[PDB]
Amino acid sequence: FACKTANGTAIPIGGGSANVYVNLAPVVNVGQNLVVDLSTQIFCHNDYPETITDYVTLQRGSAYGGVLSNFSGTVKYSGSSYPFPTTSETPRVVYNSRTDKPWPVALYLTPVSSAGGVAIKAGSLIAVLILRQTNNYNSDDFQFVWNIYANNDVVVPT
Ligand SMILES: OC[C@H]1O[C@H](CCCc2cccc3ccccc23)[C@@H](O)[C@@H](O)[C@@H]1O
Ligand code: NI
Repeated sequence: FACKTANGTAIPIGGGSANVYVNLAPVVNVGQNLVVDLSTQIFCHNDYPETITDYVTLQRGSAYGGVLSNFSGTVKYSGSSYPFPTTSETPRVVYNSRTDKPWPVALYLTPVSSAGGVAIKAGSLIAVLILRQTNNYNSDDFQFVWNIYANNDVVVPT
């Protein structure tokens, strides 16, 4: 089991870390959502689908910088929604193919009332998403750690 990003980088068999940049709407008001859909960026696959089933969870989701201070959020993982930052590990998604499949994670961030001005700085760390992978074969239990960086400024109009 391993993962990669679109025109980007890879995390190999056995886990590791990688940095991911995301495009963000440049202006968002109180009451509107920034949607950060990572499923167009992170893709994972099973390396032996004929004898092994891989199980993949969102173990944890954490907010940093401008998101942590100026936004409340939810996360959607494979059709279900959770608070963001997260309060527990999700149910699992099955990886049963050698073909790249998206990692179905999306952040929904809404500015808090105290947000105004540049609420997220370009190039700043906004979130960490941990992918935890296990299987039905052995005791492999691996973390794939995705550091999410803002590509651009996000302004909350006053
Ligand atoms: O995605 C399927 C699996 O692929 C890798 C390792 C499988 C390699 C392997 C090791 C020892 C005995 C094997 C016997 C048959 C097939 C693979 C074997 C690891 O990423 C596992 O965590 C993962 O569950
Ligand atoms: Ni592979």
